[PDB]
Amino acid sequence: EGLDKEKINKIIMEATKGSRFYGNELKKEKQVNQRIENMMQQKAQITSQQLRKAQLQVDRFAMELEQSRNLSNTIVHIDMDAFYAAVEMRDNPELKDKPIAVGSMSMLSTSNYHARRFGVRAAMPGFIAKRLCPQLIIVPPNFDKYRAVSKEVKEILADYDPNFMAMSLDEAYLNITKHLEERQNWPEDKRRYFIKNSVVFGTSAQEVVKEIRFRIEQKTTLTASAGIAPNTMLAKVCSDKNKPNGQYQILPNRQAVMDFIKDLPIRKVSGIGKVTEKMLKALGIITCTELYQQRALLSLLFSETSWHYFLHISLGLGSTHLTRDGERKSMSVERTFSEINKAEEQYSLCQELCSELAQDLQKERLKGRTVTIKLKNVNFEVKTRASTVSSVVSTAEEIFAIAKELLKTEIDADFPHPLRLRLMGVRISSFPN
DNA sequence: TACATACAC
DNA sequence: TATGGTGTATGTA
Ligand SMILES: Nc1ccn([C@H]2C[C@H](O)[C@@H](COP(=O)(O)NP(=O)(O)OP(=O)(O)O)O2)c(=O)n1
Ligand SMILES: [Mg+2]
Ligand SMILES: [Mg+2]
Ligand SMILES: [Mg+2]
Repeated sequence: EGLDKEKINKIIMEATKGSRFYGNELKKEKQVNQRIENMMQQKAQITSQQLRKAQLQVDRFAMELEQSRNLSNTIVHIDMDAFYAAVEMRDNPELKDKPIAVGSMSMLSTSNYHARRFGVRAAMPGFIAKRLCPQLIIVPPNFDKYRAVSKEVKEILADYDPNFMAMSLDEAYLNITKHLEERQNWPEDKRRYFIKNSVVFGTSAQEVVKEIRFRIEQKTTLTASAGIAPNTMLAKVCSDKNKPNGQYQILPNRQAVMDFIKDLPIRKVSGIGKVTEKMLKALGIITCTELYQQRALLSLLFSETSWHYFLHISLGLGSTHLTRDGERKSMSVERTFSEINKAEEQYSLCQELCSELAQDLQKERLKGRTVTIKLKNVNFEVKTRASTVSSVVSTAEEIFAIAKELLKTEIDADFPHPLRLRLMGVRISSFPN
């Protein structure tokens, strides 16, 4: 079963239009459309002489990148399929051959592929999703299970790269280069696994990943998809290609890299989001070769780091070694609620959040100098207000002391109107080096 | 240092 | 009735 690609957007708009949420989404779209219009004003003021001057600067840098292109590493991205929903499907048979999503009626974490055919997706509210699919089954989340399932897969992955990078519970990057070296001359004993009556996997990168996905399915009863490529950026993209329950390899030769990139929409790259797509689209840029073609223009319209990034993407480049993410930069907590307008209640809720945050800091023995409150009113508009201090702070009292005054300032500023808020949050940052 | 925006899960 | 939460990067002032 399923729905129509056009029936869907009609039901969403019909369900969402008029809400305070939609009002804020319009306010954001206008703010983006204006930011596009400003970029187009600059494109008109760009001279053919400037374009030539930049083109010569870009290609000089592009040659520096191209000559340092590293194809000697083998990078695997593993990504669980419909992760949360797959777990709930695994442990309740009644949800076999049925559309489901994990979450509440207010919000969904994810949805299984059956339900995806109706247009129900991650980050969608349940009440909207039920309009799209009345038979939809919303099952409450069990994060503790998901963490436990994750732990099972992370244990398998550690055989192939002990320094693998877990991006989240369902997701990881592996550098299997060093494993492939050792494995080249392994006996069938060291790469044989029994079915839950046994099987052997080859010496190749494709085979190594078939073993990983198999061992995962055997240990957890859940499928994963995987991507294989000479860098992280490519690997991530490939893992999505034959999803669910499939692989893809970009072989480690320059030509194959380029063939894959040629007509690849830039959205699919990790870091190109909804906005960057819409901005670049207005410059006629959709695919990665179009992104290469316009590289000069981009070096005049965007900041150094952004066009440097776009160039890496346009040449099929990316990170080839996994850096153990070291010290953290911020710790935070925030919560949504039904409207709170009484000041005394807002101080109480601030104090609560500061306590929870101090508790989380205690766990990692951390102290910081910057305390930042986050306030979101009933029309979904967001303010952050910060304050940095000489001496590091950490206790619930110390953090609350600072956040109290920031919140006071904001209540005082709108006076005599009360703050009609729907979410508050507190963040700490500026830990010592 | 302060604030907003964009992005990822 | 209803649109969640944590963390990093970065552009600007
Ligand atoms: N916005 C989001 C995105 C994901 N998640 C959770 C639910 C997902 O199952 C899990 C992993 O994210 P994900 O890999 O992007 N999606 P999911 O594994 O469900 O489907 P696939 O597209 O990978 O098959 O994080 C969330 O709670 N909020
Ligand atoms: Mg996934
Ligand atoms: Mg994921
Ligand atoms: Mg993207």
